[PDB]
Amino acid sequence: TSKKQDEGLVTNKYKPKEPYVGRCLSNTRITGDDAPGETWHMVFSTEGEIPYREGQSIGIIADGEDKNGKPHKLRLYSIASSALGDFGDSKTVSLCVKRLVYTNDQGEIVKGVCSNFLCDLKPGADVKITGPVGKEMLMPKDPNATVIMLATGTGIAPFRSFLWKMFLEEHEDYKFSGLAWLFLGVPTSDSLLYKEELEKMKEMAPDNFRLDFAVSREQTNAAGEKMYIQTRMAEYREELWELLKKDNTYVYMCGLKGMEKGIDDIMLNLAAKDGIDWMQYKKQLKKGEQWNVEVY
Ligand SMILES: Cc1cc2nc3c(=O)[nH]c(=O)nc-3n(C[C@H](O)[C@H](O)[C@H](O)COP(=O)(O)OP(=O)(O)OC[C@H]3O[C@@H](n4cnc5c(N)ncnc54)[C@H](O)[C@@H]3O)c2cc1C
Repeated sequence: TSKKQDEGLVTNKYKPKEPYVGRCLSNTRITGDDAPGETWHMVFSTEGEIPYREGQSIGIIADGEDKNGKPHKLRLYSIASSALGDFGDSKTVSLCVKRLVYTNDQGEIVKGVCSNFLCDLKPGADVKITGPVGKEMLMPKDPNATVIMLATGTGIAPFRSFLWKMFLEEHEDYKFSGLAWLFLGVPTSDSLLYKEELEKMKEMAPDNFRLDFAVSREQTNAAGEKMYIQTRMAEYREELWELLKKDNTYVYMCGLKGMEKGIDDIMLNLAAKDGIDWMQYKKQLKKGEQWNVEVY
C-alpha cells in the first residue's frame, strides 16, 4: 500500500526519556580548508540494537543541559549509512554533520549546540541516540526504479545510504537495475562530500548511476549565473521532464530549507510549456510518492 520500502518499518524504538547509548568509533572532517564551514563523517557503534533503514533519521541528545537544567532537546540527523552500516555487519551507524557557527544580529558568534557536540566527538565517547525516525525518505520498492536524488550539503546523507544499498552491497531481495541519478549542490570543491565514494560508484556502475555536481561558487551557466542544483538540472530539463511522466520515476530531495525554491522555478518553466501548473502537479506527485522532500 506504499510504493516505498516500509515492510516491517521500525520507528521510535528508543525515546528521549531512555536513549540508546552508543560509542563514537570514528569522526573525520570530510571537507577541505576552502569550505565556508566544516562537515564531519562520524561512525557510532549500535550493537545491532537500532533497526534503521535507508532514508530514516536518528535523534541525538547532546551531552549536558539546556539553560533551564534539562537534558538537551534531540536534533535529528538523516542516517548516512545503509541499514548494514559502513562495515556491513549492522553494528554501526554513520552521520554527516555540518558544524553550525553563525553571527547573530547583535554581532555575536553563536555555536550550534548539537552539531558542535557531534563534530567535537572523540573516539570512545558516549553518544545518546533516539529513533529510528521517519518514513518519507524510504527507498522505492521497485528495483527497476528511476531514482532522482536532489541534494544540497548534508542532504547527501540519505542518498549515501540509498547508494550503498544499491551499489556497494549484495542483497538477494534487492538487485538494483534502474537508474539512480544524483545531483549534489555545494558552494566549493572543498565542500564536496563523499566525492571519492560517489565517483567510484560511477566508475563501478555506469549503466545504473549518473552523477552531477553543482559547485555554485565555481561553475556558471550560458548566462553567467551561479551553478546551483537547479542550474545543473536545467541542462537535462526535457529529459528530467519526460522521466517524471513515467510511473517508475521517484524524486527525492534533501538538504537546506529553501533549496526547493530554485528547483520549483525549473519545474514551473517545464510544466507551463505543456499548460500544466507545477504548483498543483507537485502536490499530485507527492501524494503518489514520486516527489519526496526532507529539507531543514
Ligand atoms: C529531518 C532532519 C534531518 C536532518 N539531517 C541533518 C544532517 O544530515 N546533517 C546535519 O548537519 N544536520 C541535519 N539536520 C539539522 C539538525 O537537526 C540541526 O538542526 C543542526 O545540526 C543544527 O543544530 P544545532 O544543535 O547545532 O544548532 P542549535 O543550537 O539548535 O541552533 C540553531 C537554532 O538557532 C536559531 N538561530 C537564530 N539565527 C540563526 C541563524 N542565523 N542560523 C542558524 N540558526 C539560527 C534558530 O532557532 C535555530 O533553530 C536535520 C534536521 C532534520 C529536521
